[PDB]
Amino acid sequence: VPFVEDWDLVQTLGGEVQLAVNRVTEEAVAVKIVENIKKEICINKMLNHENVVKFYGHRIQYLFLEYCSGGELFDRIEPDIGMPEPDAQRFFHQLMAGVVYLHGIGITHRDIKPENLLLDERDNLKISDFGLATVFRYNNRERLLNKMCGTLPYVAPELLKRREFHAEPVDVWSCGIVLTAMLAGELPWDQPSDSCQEYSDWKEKKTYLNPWKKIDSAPLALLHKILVENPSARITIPDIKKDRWYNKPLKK
Ligand SMILES: COc1cc2c(cc1OCCCN1CCOCC1)Cc1c(-c3ccc(C#N)cc3)n[nH]c1-2
Repeated sequence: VPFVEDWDLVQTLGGEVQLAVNRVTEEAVAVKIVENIKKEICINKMLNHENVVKFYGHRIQYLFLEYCSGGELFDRIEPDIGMPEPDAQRFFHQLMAGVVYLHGIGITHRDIKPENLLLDERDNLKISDFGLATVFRYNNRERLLNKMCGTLPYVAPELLKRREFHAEPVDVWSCGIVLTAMLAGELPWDQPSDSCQEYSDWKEKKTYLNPWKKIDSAPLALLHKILVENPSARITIPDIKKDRWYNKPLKK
């Protein structure tokens, strides 16, 4: 069929990311216009999951990826408010399904945040941007990480304190910060350091302060298990799936 290979760039989505529409079929795709690029394409070619942004191919580098019409999770969070608890729980279930998948194939995202969490037409959460992602398990052998990656309010404390650390508890921590943002509409600290008063207040269990005062006791008990400073004592995803609020039936 002629012209099915022609795509029209209609608007900027956020190098740059552009919404491209097929001339013939009117199918929409997101086009990412860019050592690190080669790894991103290689990691993207491994991915196939319902809660991970689809990769269609590559061809200046033009990465062709899934268009998510619901936009960013970031824009569903009302500043200092958050969102209804049942929406946050459903998005958190979908985030865990995505993270379990990635960890299962030995990939760590390393920059989980609401800007990188996209929503399709049915508001299904999709993990996006594997530009900072790396392989932490190969030939069933785990590789400890040492590189500084991520966004300070979402990074786990071990990344700032230790020379080497396990990949999986780092992504679990960033997921607990995303959960905090969804339920309170605010980030708890600039970074997880003892010099940070908000971080020190949390370790001292001062949950009568913001953002914790806005969060119900059942999701707050989950956050007490995720935002644990020692990554060896931090709750794992199999145990998050057993948490009481995680399995609480909720409706608006
Ligand atoms: C439907 O709207 C959007 C769709 C998408 C994005 C942003 C979108 O929203 C633009 C932000 C507009 N906001 C309005 C209110 O507040 C200011 C910003 C970004 C994006 C992507 C995407 C796919 C893959 C990657 C990678 N790597 C990066 C981005 N796929 N689909 C979309």
